[PDB]
Amino acid sequence: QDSLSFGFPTFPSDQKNLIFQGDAQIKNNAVQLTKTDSNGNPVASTVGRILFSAQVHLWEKSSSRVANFQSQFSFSLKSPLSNGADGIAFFIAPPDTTIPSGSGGGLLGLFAPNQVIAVEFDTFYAQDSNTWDPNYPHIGIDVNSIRSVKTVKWDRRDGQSLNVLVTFNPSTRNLDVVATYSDGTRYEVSYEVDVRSVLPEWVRVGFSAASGEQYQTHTLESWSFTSTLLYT
Amino acid sequence: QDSLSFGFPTFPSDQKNLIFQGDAQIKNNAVQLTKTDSNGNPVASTVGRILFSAQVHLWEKSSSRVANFQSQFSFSLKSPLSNGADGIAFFIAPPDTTIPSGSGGGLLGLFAPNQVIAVEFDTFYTWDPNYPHIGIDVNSIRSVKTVKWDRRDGQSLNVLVTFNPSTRNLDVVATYSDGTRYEVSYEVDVRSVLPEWVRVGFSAASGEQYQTHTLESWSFTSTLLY
Repeated sequence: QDSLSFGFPTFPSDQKNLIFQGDAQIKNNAVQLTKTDSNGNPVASTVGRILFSAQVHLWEKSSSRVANFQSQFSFSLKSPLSNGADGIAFFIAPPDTTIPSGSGGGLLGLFAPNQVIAVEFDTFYAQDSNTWDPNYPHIGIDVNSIRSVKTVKWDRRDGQSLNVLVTFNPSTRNLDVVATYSDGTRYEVSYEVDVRSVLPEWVRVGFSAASGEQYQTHTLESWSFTSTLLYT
Repeated sequence: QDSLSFGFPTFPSDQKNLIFQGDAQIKNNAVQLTKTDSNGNPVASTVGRILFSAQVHLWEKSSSRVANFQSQFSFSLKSPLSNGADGIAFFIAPPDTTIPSGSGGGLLGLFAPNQVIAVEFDTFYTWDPNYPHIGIDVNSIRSVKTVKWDRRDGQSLNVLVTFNPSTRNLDVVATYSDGTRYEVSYEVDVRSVLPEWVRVGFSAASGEQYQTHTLESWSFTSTLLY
């Protein structure tokens, strides 16, 4: 299909179109990307991801078309600890994508110790950070093997839902990210990216999260997506 | 998802989200449900179907909701014979649905010699056997309602099938390019015949009499409503 749209206001336990990888599973009408115990509390050393089952036609060389797409979602991070980790990311990758071996902790279940475009919301500490202040969480745009090619300072709020809208306009090639907390606190980050230079024509979209020794829940509460091929 | 929509203006050969069953395959940027030879001519004794890969949440008991959905598509039938057969149908069925054994010919690859709702366009000989007809099927009851239809070799028929959960009315409107129109509607509580989650698609077949069943385009939308 040239166009595909879907919306999950919530995530009831009886899902059919989500591909669960790692520890990801549905609990309390939401997707718990990382493992939680019987009390709903996060546990260490866990990685999980979800992908929508239907493949998305991101671009088509034969018709010189590229898709205009938008992904809207909300998540919340909760941790009994003071420094929850490591983060959650929205990503776009080849259809057969699976959790790389050893991609735990700061690797978010997306990178090995590749073809991908992702937007990560990190809360982990990386002393050697080269594109963001390591002393504070950050939102970063990833392109292929370059993580956080563009970033913006962000604030972690335990138990608070962050509403995010990620949009891509093939005419300008701008990948825009706008995230807001319920009080209106806003974070913005944008970057120019020709999707044809980093991803195959057909891809799958979804989310990934992980926790190493430091942990927190990565609860995906809602998600809507739309894509349409446009000449170009 | 509560809502799901997809659109196929055409069907290029690089399909990823279609479940092909039987002889169904892509040719000339369209889905040839029934088998064609090297010259593109239809052949006898063939059955084929396609289903979209993503499942549709048609209704949900817990929230007392039923989906409002629409299915728009265009197809054309061509045959060297003057009595092309047997027909093409749009259908809704359980996700694991497969071609029933012995469902060729007039069975359209949908019925065995039962959870399903279909709209069939029959051209072979509850209706006037003298001419083709469009029929609505509910479970094991075929043609619970029908309307006389005219087959036109090589001409595209544009169809819109809609379901309104408030009235439980399943509406069908088909038109040829000259404006000729056919319509048929029937009340059906989808909860009484189908499971909560289903797959949607098309099916077609030809027995000794044959014709192409070319699905040219298809768009679909569904949203659960209170």
